[PDB]
Amino acid sequence: SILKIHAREIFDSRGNPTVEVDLFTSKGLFRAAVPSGASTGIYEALELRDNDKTRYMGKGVSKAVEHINKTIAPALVSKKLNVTEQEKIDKLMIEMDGTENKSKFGANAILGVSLAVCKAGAVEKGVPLYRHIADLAGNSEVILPVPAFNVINGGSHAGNKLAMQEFMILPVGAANFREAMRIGAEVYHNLKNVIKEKYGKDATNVGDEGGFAPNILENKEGLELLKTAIGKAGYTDKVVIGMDVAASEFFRSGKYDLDFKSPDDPSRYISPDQLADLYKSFIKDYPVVSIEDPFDQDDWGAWQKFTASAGIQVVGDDLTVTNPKRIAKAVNEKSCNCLLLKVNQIGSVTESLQACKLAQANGWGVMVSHRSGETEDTFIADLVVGLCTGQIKTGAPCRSERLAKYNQLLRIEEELGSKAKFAGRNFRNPLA
Amino acid sequence: SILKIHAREIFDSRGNPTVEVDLFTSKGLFRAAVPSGASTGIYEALELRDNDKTRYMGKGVSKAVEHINKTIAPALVSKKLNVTEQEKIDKLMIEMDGTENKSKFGANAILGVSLAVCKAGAVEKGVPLYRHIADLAGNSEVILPVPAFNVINGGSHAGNKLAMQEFMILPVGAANFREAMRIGAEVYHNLKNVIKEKYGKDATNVGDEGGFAPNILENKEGLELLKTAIGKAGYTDKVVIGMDVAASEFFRSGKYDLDFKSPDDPSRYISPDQLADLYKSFIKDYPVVSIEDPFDQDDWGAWQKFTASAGIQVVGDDLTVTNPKRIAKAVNEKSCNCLLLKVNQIGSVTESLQACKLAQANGWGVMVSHRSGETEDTFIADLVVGLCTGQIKTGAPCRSERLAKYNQLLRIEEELGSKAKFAGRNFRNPLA
Ligand SMILES: [Mg+2]
Ligand SMILES: [Mg+2]
Ligand SMILES: [Mg+2]
Ligand SMILES: [Mg+2]
Repeated sequence: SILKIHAREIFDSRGNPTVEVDLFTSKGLFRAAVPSGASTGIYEALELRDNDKTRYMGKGVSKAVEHINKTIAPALVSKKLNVTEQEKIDKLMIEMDGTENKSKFGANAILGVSLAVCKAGAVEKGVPLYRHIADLAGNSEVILPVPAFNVINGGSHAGNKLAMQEFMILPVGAANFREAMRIGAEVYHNLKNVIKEKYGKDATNVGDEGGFAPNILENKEGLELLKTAIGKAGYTDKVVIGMDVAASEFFRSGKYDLDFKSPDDPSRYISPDQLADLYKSFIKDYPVVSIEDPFDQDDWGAWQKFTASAGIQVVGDDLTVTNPKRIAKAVNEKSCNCLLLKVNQIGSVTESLQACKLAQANGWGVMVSHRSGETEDTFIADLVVGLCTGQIKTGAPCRSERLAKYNQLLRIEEELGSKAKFAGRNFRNPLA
Repeated sequence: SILKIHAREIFDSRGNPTVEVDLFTSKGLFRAAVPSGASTGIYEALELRDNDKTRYMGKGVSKAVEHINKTIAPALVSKKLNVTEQEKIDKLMIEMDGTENKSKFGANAILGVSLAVCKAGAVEKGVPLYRHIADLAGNSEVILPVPAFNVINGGSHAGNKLAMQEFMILPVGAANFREAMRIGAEVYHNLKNVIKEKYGKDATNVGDEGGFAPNILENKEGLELLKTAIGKAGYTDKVVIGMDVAASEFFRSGKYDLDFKSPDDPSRYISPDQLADLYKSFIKDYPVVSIEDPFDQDDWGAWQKFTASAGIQVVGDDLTVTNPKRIAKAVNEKSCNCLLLKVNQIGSVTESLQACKLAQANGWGVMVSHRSGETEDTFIADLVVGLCTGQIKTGAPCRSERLAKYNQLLRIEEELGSKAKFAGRNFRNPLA
């Protein structure tokens, strides 16, 4: 039923080239774009870049776009495969590439087509995208997730000293998704005043994901700022905190550098035990219920040890790279208890759904996520609703590559009407 | 032909509520959202806010949304008007409001419907949106504009002392629009390095429009940084500079405060002649070919005098507020020679086309513009192409509420194919 496929190079939220794909069926035009991370784990599927230093400093994706236009498209159009057959189409592309990490076509090439196919399939079935995703995942129910707003940005997403990547607020106590958005927005604007009053205007600019970028070095101060803003907005009893440390970014041959954005000096590196002690104090002093990538993507011993004594949600991101094989190892070792789901870390809609079901079958929570490099595409909004994970992180309530997702979730809630369910306090596992 | 209209509150790029409208015809659903400025001139049509300080700091727009749902929608649905009749529909709404500045419904309520009607009209005719706009404007030819990227932010859009609002680069020398995008992005990325090297990473976070927000005070330094980035990127031959002073933001009882973000002190204020000479020095030392709002919105004397002696494009923004009545006075006094076109400053597509035509008929250039508070809506991309103005400013190539428009422009150029035209160095008057 695929009449035509055409790919093109567009710009992501950081001004870098990325892949966009147009797919046509008798039902019309279906478009999707591909996100790109900044703190990408070594095990992520290959994001194929041109590496032509004269063009976009080597970041062009004309090669990936060409693999689609010259190879994937003609093949998919010939096979006359129906758009509702996501798995068959994804497997075909995976077989055509033939590599473990999608290094021939590029995961960005295959995902772009994979996403466009998924949207087309939904329309073909005459049902909303989230309902289509739900059918593909075998879910009867659908639910609105608690949003996790990254309101203070650090690490590789901002020009400050702050080593840890993301400081998030989750309105688990909200009555529904629209109130969750209200809480998120009001806390964010109050936080702007709190930071301005304490650090000045120069501290109120934003990072890649829309969070403020005060030039502080202390991660604890970031948490204190959140606590103050939450209090000022009056939602202390409805908001908990989440963090993405992105520890692989400051891993230094066994130790960790919490001041990695300053000229290198080994005298300040700390051990994973010392790093864990810091997390323990955070959990003690603030309502931190979730920590993502607390250690390096392959520092397996530290992960197991911390999760065993933590009491909270521990999210694997670079550890698991939305990859069934890495996830399975993590489940067996009890490395963590939550999967960060990033479709472009594995490269296809089908594999992403398999990663999600694998995590869930093992009792893990799943948090759907954007990449620091986003586009106006809103696929993940329907994805998290259809997969019923109950949690999604897709930015601070600032910069439209983030609001496009939150806005779409508002539209999904409205469409669901009075029967719309919201994860709320059951965000870790809206099932049970 | 309008079957249903339903409005809702969504979020803009700053995380503030704004209006979104869904409009249905037998051809389907058409959706549009409304932008919101920060440095808004006093003569702009009313952007209606709820002013309930307990909700979104007083910035909700539920009243505007209600004006559409309980008043405008049923009126339009009853009249059974054809969506291609833009002028009749806009006029009906203007008449229903009955006020000079659309303060009964709010310009945001009227514009939301106006835009959605326009999008439905194009599909009704089975023609691309820019073509429909071309038709409504009475244009046969269509052309890609030169993009003006606000790559360094100041004034009310950034956290720094920098008083002047926007520092833009225009790749007038590009071969086509896509190369214009490539040049814009490459210079932007080179600039991040130039700033980082001189002021450190903390100076590379971004303001509301995606431009870097360095901690500097001197506007000349802003220009100097752009020049360095342009040279470093190797495009000194293809890039010129534009500025948006937004002088109305620092107008102080007759004089001007170039440090208005620091604690007040009249002793630092300068006179309009001093400000005019400062611009002239800028025009002398840098490739500045365009300056927007060099003086206060009602400092008519200074405008006329400067426009007559500067030798460059002088853009009226808060001076004209996309208002034919203000524009008429400006043409008669030769207050400026270019119109900044902001649909939300007047409130309807029709008045916007009228304002554009009035300016163009008088030899004025016209630069289509976004607002500092944007959404994922891409209407102005088709608008500038359909109006053949030859120039558009819709942000730095950072933050998707900006790239959504640029990406759409890339899709239009692609769709136009071999017969695509680009204003290039003739941006001020693309159709000779
Ligand atoms: Mg990461
Ligand atoms: Mg991460
Ligand atoms: Mg302004
Ligand atoms: Mg302006």
